[PDB]
Amino acid sequence: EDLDTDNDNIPDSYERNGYTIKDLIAVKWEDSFAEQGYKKYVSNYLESNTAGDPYTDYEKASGSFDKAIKTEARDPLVAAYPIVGVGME
Amino acid sequence: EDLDTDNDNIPDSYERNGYTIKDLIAVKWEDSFAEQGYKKYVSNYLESNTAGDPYTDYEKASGSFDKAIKTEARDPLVAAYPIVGVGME
Ligand SMILES: [Ca+2]
Ligand SMILES: [Ca+2]
Ligand SMILES: [Ca+2]
Ligand SMILES: [Ca+2]
Repeated sequence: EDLDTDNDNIPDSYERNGYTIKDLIAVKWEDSFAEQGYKKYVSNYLESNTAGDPYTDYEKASGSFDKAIKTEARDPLVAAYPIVGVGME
Repeated sequence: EDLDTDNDNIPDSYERNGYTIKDLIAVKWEDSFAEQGYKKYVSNYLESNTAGDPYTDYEKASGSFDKAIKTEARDPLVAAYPIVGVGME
């Protein structure tokens, strides 16, 4: 309902069932939201960083991190992580 | 009961007899919990770090540390301790 355990801005049941971010707040997910371009997010309600990256579930879902991070890292289940490598010429 | 001497988050009489961590809260151990995959933990109620590693009994038991640590270092009786060596080729 409104209980928060991992102490982010997303309640327990919202993460357990499904939520989306609009106007910088978390709301329950409804299937009619998809055709507006919204996305369905599920996270871990006992952890503040589900993926393990420095950014928390709220920051990732609401896109409050560095704006250069790819949009496919916004869902909490995908980690924001670089794969930098070196090649010789 | 509810006394806490070493000032971790685990009560005095729980560490003496046995406890398990669920929902980030220490509870008494019942033998019916074993088939669910839970484990029985016993610690030292006069020390905040039974093994001597940097992580306390509560952090070790609840798995609230670096997620790269092996799961066999979660009971508060096995030290989280690396063994690093060098070999020449
Ligand atoms: Ca939460
Ligand atoms: Ca979470
Ligand atoms: Ca204690
Ligand atoms: Ca202790």
